[PDB]
Amino acid sequence: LAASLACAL
Repeated sequence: LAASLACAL
């Protein structure tokens, strides 16, 4: 989840 947020942004 954490990495997906960073990736998205």
